[PDB]
Amino acid sequence: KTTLFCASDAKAYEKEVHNVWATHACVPTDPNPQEMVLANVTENFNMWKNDMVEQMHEDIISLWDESLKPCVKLTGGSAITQACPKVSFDPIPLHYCAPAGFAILKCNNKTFNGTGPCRNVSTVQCTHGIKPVVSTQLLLNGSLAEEEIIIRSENLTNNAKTIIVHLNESVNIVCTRPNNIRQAHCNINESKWNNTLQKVGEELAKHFPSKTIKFEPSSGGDLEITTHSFNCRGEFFYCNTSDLFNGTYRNGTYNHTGRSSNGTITLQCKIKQIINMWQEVGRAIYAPPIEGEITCNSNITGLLLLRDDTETFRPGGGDMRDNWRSELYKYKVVE
Amino acid sequence: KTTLFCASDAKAYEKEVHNVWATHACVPTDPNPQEMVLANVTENFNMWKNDMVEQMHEDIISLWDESLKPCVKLTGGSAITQACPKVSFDPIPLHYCAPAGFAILKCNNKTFNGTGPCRNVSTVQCTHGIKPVVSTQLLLNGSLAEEEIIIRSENLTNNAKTIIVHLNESVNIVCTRPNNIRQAHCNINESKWNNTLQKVGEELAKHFPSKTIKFEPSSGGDLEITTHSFNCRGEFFYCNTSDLFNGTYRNGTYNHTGRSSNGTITLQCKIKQIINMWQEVGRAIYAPPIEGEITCNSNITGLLLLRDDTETFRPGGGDMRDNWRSELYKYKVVE
Amino acid sequence: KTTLFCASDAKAYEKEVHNVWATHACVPTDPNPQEMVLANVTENFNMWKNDMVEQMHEDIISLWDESLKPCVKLTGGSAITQACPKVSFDPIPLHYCAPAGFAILKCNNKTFNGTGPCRNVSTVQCTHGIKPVVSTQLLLNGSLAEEEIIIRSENLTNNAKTIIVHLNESVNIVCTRPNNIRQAHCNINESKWNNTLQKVGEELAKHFPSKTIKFEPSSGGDLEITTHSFNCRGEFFYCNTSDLFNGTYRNGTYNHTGRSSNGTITLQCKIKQIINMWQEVGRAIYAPPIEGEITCNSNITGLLLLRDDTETFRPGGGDMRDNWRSELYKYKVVE
Amino acid sequence: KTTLFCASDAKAYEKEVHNVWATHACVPTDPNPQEMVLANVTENFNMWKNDMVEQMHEDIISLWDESLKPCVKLTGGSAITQACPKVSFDPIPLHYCAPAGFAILKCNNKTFNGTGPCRNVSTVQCTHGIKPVVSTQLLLNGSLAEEEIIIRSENLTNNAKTIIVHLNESVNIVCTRPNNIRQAHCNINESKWNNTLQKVGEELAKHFPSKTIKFEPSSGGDLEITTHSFNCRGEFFYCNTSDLFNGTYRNGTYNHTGRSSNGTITLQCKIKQIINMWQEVGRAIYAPPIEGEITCNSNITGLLLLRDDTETFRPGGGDMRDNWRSELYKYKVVE
Ligand SMILES: CNCc1ccc2c(c1)[C@@H](CC[C@H](O)CO)[C@H](CNC(=N)N)[C@H]2NC(=O)C(=O)Nc1ccc(Cl)c(F)c1
Ligand SMILES: CNCc1ccc2c(c1)[C@@H](CC[C@H](O)CO)[C@H](CNC(=N)N)[C@H]2NC(=O)C(=O)Nc1ccc(Cl)c(F)c1
Ligand SMILES: CNCc1ccc2c(c1)[C@@H](CC[C@H](O)CO)[C@H](CNC(=N)N)[C@H]2NC(=O)C(=O)Nc1ccc(Cl)c(F)c1
Ligand SMILES: CNCc1ccc2c(c1)[C@@H](CC[C@H](O)CO)[C@H](CNC(=N)N)[C@H]2NC(=O)C(=O)Nc1ccc(Cl)c(F)c1
Ligand SMILES: *[C@@H]1O[C@H](CO)[C@@H](O)[C@H](O)[C@H]1NC(C)=O
Ligand SMILES: *[C@@H]1O[C@H](CO)[C@@H](O)[C@H](O)[C@H]1NC(C)=O
Ligand SMILES: *[C@@H]1O[C@H](CO)[C@@H](O)[C@H](O)[C@H]1NC(C)=O
Ligand SMILES: *[C@@H]1O[C@H](CO)[C@@H](O)[C@H](O)[C@H]1NC(C)=O
Ligand SMILES: *[C@@H]1O[C@H](CO)[C@@H](O)[C@H](O)[C@H]1NC(C)=O
Ligand SMILES: *[C@@H]1O[C@H](CO)[C@@H](O)[C@H](O)[C@H]1NC(C)=O
Ligand SMILES: *[C@@H]1O[C@H](CO)[C@@H](O)[C@H](O)[C@H]1NC(C)=O
Ligand SMILES: *[C@@H]1O[C@H](CO)[C@@H](O)[C@H](O)[C@H]1NC(C)=O
Ligand SMILES: *[C@@H]1O[C@H](CO)[C@@H](O)[C@H](O)[C@H]1NC(C)=O
Ligand SMILES: *[C@@H]1O[C@H](CO)[C@@H](O)[C@H](O)[C@H]1NC(C)=O
Ligand SMILES: *[C@@H]1O[C@H](CO)[C@@H](O)[C@H](O)[C@H]1NC(C)=O
Ligand SMILES: *[C@@H]1O[C@H](CO)[C@@H](O)[C@H](O)[C@H]1NC(C)=O
Ligand SMILES: *[C@@H]1O[C@H](CO)[C@@H](O)[C@H](O)[C@H]1NC(C)=O
Ligand SMILES: *[C@@H]1O[C@H](CO)[C@@H](O)[C@H](O)[C@H]1NC(C)=O
Ligand SMILES: *[C@@H]1O[C@H](CO)[C@@H](O)[C@H](O)[C@H]1NC(C)=O
Ligand SMILES: *[C@@H]1O[C@H](CO)[C@@H](O)[C@H](O)[C@H]1NC(C)=O
Ligand SMILES: *[C@@H]1O[C@H](CO)[C@@H](O)[C@H](O)[C@H]1NC(C)=O
Ligand SMILES: *[C@@H]1O[C@H](CO)[C@@H](O)[C@H](O)[C@H]1NC(C)=O
Ligand SMILES: *[C@@H]1O[C@H](CO)[C@@H](O)[C@H](O)[C@H]1NC(C)=O
Ligand SMILES: *[C@@H]1O[C@H](CO)[C@@H](O)[C@H](O)[C@H]1NC(C)=O
Repeated sequence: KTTLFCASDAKAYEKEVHNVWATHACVPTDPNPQEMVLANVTENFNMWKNDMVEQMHEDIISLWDESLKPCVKLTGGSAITQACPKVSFDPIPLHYCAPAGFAILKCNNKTFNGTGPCRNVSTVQCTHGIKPVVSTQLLLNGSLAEEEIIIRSENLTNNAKTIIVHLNESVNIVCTRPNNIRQAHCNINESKWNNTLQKVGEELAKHFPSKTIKFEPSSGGDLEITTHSFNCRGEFFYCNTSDLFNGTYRNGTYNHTGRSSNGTITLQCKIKQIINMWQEVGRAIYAPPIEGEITCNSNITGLLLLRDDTETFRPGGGDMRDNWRSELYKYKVVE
Repeated sequence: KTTLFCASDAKAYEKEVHNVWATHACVPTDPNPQEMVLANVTENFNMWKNDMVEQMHEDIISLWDESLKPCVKLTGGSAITQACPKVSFDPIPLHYCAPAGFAILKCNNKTFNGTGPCRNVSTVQCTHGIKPVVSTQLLLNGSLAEEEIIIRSENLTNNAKTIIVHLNESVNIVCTRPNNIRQAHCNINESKWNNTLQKVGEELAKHFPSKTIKFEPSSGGDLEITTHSFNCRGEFFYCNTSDLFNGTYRNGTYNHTGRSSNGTITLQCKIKQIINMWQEVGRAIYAPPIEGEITCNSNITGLLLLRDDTETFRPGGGDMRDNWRSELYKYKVVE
Repeated sequence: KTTLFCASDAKAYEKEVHNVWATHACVPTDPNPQEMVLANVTENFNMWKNDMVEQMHEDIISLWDESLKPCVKLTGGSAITQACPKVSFDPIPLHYCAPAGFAILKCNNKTFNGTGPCRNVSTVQCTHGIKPVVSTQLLLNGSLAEEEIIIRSENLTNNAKTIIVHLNESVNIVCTRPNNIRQAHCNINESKWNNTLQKVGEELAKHFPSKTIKFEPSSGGDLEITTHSFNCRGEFFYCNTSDLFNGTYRNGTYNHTGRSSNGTITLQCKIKQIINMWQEVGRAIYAPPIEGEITCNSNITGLLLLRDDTETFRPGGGDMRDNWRSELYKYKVVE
Repeated sequence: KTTLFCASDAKAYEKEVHNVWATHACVPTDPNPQEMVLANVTENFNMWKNDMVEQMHEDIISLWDESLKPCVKLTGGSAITQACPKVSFDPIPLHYCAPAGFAILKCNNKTFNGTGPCRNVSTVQCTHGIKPVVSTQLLLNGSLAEEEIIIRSENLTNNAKTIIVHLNESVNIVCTRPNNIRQAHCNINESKWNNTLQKVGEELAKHFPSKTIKFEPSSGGDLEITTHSFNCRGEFFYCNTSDLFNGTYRNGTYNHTGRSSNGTITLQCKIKQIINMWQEVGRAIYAPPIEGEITCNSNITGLLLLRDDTETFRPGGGDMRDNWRSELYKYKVVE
């Protein structure tokens, strides 16, 4: 254990809130990246017991509390008011770094599921650039897997633990509230979603080799988890995924049961002002949306699922630590 | 430097907030105190750089935070609203104690002014019972000097430094909002205040030997310090002292120039709901006062003064550290 | 996170080194403990991330450095020598206690594994009496589980994580060197060992589907961990467990295949002077053993195991922090 | 509050013990000296409450414990023996450095007494090169004030607080045991000492504006502080200063009353093997001196004085943190 520090390519002249946070919170990044390969050493990792995740989680909570200040923050019977201006919000990469006396070991196995022994490992000073993208159900703007799709989970047997599906080919998603000021929509290409959900069904079938693999929507919870919720240019998008997690993989082949038009799935979305926070147990009230075309052009790079004759997988999330684990699985800080 | 702990006679059954906080934060007072005298040993004390004061200060800050919750708390544009019930509020004595391996040296030189060598020292484990009374200008319900009045200051030649006047006999002040509901008043017996300012002028004259001494009201600043402000029964009293600090000591003889009637000085008071906090920079808003007759009967045991041919002294205070120093002056925690 | 203090009933007249250390380092035990029970609760515990264990670890390191002074201590090629008298050495219980305002919550579910939620928790200010017994492989003189033998592990699937087996009924082990001066031996009743190993195999079989469950001696490494090593009356015993951790649990029955005679397993032991320290990475050299009959009559109360068709368990140990966790599986410092 | 790191031009091939400690304890100094000057800015410093002093203190304690091992070390009833080889001993400069996310502000006021506000401040990453020279009474081989001679004290009215006299012109002292094997002597040119003490009396008279300034020898105590004690090439010199601190500054002129011969003051020295340690309380016993001619040619750069019709000043010291303060007064560590 230690206390890592962050490095970023943030610019002090920029008024984007990730930049403004990182300029006072993190140190300039290193153009001199030294990495030492060692093929004979083998080390053990547990991405689900990684304290880098806790440190980044606290850092990102700080980022949001200093950047996305709500008009009202309701917590523990208390109500906190403050100025809630519209801001320029677009996440930037953050590197996490070990101080003197410590190193970060990085697993070089491209098929590593994030748990157990990795026997090609290198030593580095900082992780790669990580954008702190808060979202659920879908992981956006992450890093793709270099080889095959990877299924990660602390206990695939345990239906309560979140499953992280690490994709190897990105799936583009475009969400837009165009120029009702709270109604929006996302567009996704049905063909790419079809083939990536087919190969995800294959990878999931290998861990469930008399079991049909079904994809169905979230059954219940707060709207933040029953929809694809995320933040776009400052506004809180809640996008219905009934037509996205909706299909069946049986006998090696995927059939999509959700609904398209001219080859595209469109999710209906609402820009909400009352938010159930992820940083703590409480609610946050923001100002109505800004004017004009609000669009985010993101890459789906991962999935957050929960498992329930056959096995059924629904979208999940909510604990943004899982978001940070999707990217910090390779890393472990050693002395 | 060590972490001290508190000890009190707080009762588990008492709804009064000091008792409630002490049942959870302090231990019961040792009914078998031990004190060992060292009459040949001489040790150096400095009441103005005493870590015991910082410790008691933080203890009382959290006492007030857990007990006297305001309806609104405003810190530079940010407003926290909570439940603000009326509570029962009567300060109880607190003893401060060193853990194992540490002791508390107590200077028993009844002449001691707070700084320098003390030659009659002793060793205890805990201080005497100290009521944490939050006040300006007047020190209430403290413990009196044994022989003559003591004048304490970090640096008498520095007019910015607060002077603490430690009285050897107490002046009774009775303060009441009787049964506009925010109007109250305070009665002081003018002959006792006469004699007290007489001999305080004597003792200050010794330190400024012509220089006719002059007592005058506070020059300016926030209402909390320009008045005798205190808390009685939970309500915040602000009482004008322009008739109380109003005199001239000249040619060894005292001269009170404030208005009086039937031998008693009466201070006009307001119960205010908007407060400038002492714990931190900010404002605190409380509920309208409770119904009925609100009375506190206190012993003025000390004065807080500021010095501006002739020397003029005006009531001061504000930094509650000085309130604690008025009682922690004769102690020092040694390993 | 806080600084706890120890309590003991050490007596100042005792020449025994645990007493000598505790009288100077701990406070007399308080004789009316109020276990404030509660019953709508669950709080999460993690015996494998517990600051209590580290503070106890540091205090025991200090005790051993002040009490069991080696003739030589070699640390990083640096050799410091000092007086190495033979001392009276018999561990005494130490209660650990939270200071003023902080509490120790305690889980009373007597099937509680050590990590996860707990449901019948009380509150005290001090733990029970814990004797700091330093040993490997077998835990001695601990507290027994009341109901059933419990298996504790940071992660039962990571073979590299130490497994603690909290036993139920103590197995008496008697270790002696009689009146070669460094040759000793220890007797264990083989029937009770067979019984206990059957129960341990039963519960490890419910934790591991149902492969045959073999017990084998320690792989390799320093003698301190390859043997049951402990300290008795100051002398360092290294006892061979090859005829002890040696059986096969198959068919729901346990078959012991270590050598016995007349119904007793006897381990062969050497008393050593050169010791690989547990407090630090270094070596200590002690004096030749004392004259006379050196024997300890101890209760095996727990086991320290390591896992590698079938699963094999071997005696582990080495990190005395796990010895502390076995009696602080816990409790918890709370405010 | 942070943990600094050192930086030295030490050589990994020099057997000199400061070099050998600094190659395994320090990083290389960098020709990266980016000084940042900020005149608008102005900050508060207190050279007497500066954690850099304590961090350098512990570092130098570590160096001495690893470099000048005594044959015998007596502390608290315990006696520790180790090899005590004669080593090559010559202190080298050490830079102290704030890690990433921290900076070191340095006050560029050349008249700064070390306490209060400084209007010209600059930020760098590391202090200037500071030789950790352990001595009493006279500060050796340090940095010189750039304009006037500076008087430093956390309280000049408290006679117990050490006074540091920062000289602007260095006074040469040559100490030698030539080729009784423990008899040595120091030569100091009497006229430069005459001028140095006259201007020191001038500054002290400014701060004591009557008060004939009188330099007298140290009253009493351990030999370490009643003499100018220091270490030269590994040997512990104790040199008598009764002919050094022995003069009177009256009506603006200084008269040296110390015994002089041929215009040079000669201090008699003993090389001692039993030393009262400065690191902790206890004694340390070293081997007899080496053979040959043992000489240090040093620059007196400051004084350590203590104040008793007049004011008397005697040489003092013995808390090597004051030695560190004489160089670490300019600096303060910031986030
Ligand atoms: C089986 N799953 C367990 C599960 C389920 C739901 C939730 C958690 C855990 C919490 C995580 C706690 C964290 O670990 C503490 O640090 C969190 C509690 N907080 C409440 N108010 N309920 C709650 N998640 C959120 O509400 C959340 O993600 N909202 C949100 C906002 C903005 C955006 Cl853009 C967004 F995409 C999402
Ligand atoms: C020359 N004098 C310096 C001086 C002057 C005024 C004041 C200080 C210092 C502060 C002390 C800071 C402390 O040291 C930090 O811990 C404090 C700042 N805080 C603000 N909001 N301005 C401010 N004092 C108060 O406002 C205060 O006493 N109010 C108060 C309330 C209730 C009761 Cl019953 C009462 F009797 C008093
Ligand atoms: C897979 N297991 C990991 C493993 C393995 C072996 C060992 C550790 C860890 C260390 C623990 C370090 C500690 O955590 C730091 O505080 C310790 C290192 N130290 C060295 N010299 N090698 C080393 N254990 C010991 O050597 C030890 O127990 N000896 C000992 C003496 C007297 C008695 Cl009576 C006794 F019963 C035992
Ligand atoms: C009014 N003055 C207070 C005063 C007075 C004398 C002394 C202190 C304080 C201690 C400082 C404690 C430190 O702060 C803890 O870290 C120290 C205690 N230690 C003992 N054994 N008495 C003791 N000083 C020394 O003995 C010392 O300097 N010897 C020494 C050796 C080698 C060399 Cl070359 C040298 F030039 C000097
Ligand atoms: C991940 O791989 C390890 C082996 O390296 C295995 O023990 C574990 O069960 C795997 N987990 C999943 C979810 O595949
Ligand atoms: C991604 O992984 C799948 C297997 O899950 C594989 O079939 C596909 O070819 C991969 N895509 C690549 C390597 O571009
Ligand atoms: C550690 O890895 C195991 C598998 O090796 C995994 O099941 C578990 O979720 C991980 N985290 C733990 C046990 O805290
Ligand atoms: C996962 O959970 C199952 C049952 O919930 C359990 O048998 C297994 O030991 C757990 N851990 C793993 C598979 O690492
Ligand atoms: C998603 O849409 C379907 C149909 O439009 C609806 O039945 C479902 O309740 C919606 N879910 C959410 C979370 O709005
Ligand atoms: C899949 O989508 C269709 C409409 O597109 C909907 O009727 C159906 O219920 C969905 N499947 C679910 C919710 O399991
Ligand atoms: C993903 O990245 C692109 C380009 O940086 C950006 O336009 C988009 O808004 C991002 N999506 C999210 C959710 O931040
Ligand atoms: C307090 O006593 C000390 C000790 O002599 C003295 O130096 C100081 O001036 C005194 N201060 C006051 C305010 O009396
Ligand atoms: C209080 O002190 C004054 C001197 O300041 C003295 O004249 C007076 O008699 C004292 N009163 C007592 C001791 O009651
Ligand atoms: C210094 O000591 C004097 C008397 O001992 C005291 O009045 C003063 O407050 C102390 N501190 C200073 C001058 O900063
Ligand atoms: C006290 O004040 C005087 C002038 O106001 C000043 O000379 C002195 O340095 C101050 N501090 C002390 C005496 O500690
Ligand atoms: C106190 O009252 C007088 C007259 O009654 C007034 O001049 C003065 O301003 C008042 N001071 C405060 C602080 O209210
Ligand atoms: C003293 O009190 C009178 C009222 O009785 C007032 O007029 C006078 O201004 C006061 N003295 C001051 C404020 O200095
Ligand atoms: C002082 O003490 C009396 C009696 O204990 C009490 O009535 C009064 O309210 C106290 N004053 C303050 C300011 O607490
Ligand atoms: C140092 O200068 C400050 C003014 O910045 C002054 O307050 C302090 O008394 C001075 N101290 C000494 C020892 O000269
Ligand atoms: C050193 O300072 C003294 C006064 O303290 C001054 O008279 C002398 O000229 C200075 N020497 C220099 C600046 O070289
Ligand atoms: C200083 O020393 C010289 C001899 O080197 C002597 O002649 C001179 O008078 C002395 N001056 C003073 C002021 O003591
Ligand atoms: C220094 O020398 C003088 C006379 O030479 C002597 O009286 C004094 O005691 C010596 N000081 C010490 C500390 O030995
Ligand atoms: C100064 O030196 C002379 C001769 O060395 C000595 O007699 C005198 O006592 C000294 N002054 C002191 C010790 O104050
Ligand atoms: C002072 O520096 C010189 C030159 O490096 C050196 O010879 C001498 O030993 C140093 N003095 C001390 C006391 O270390």
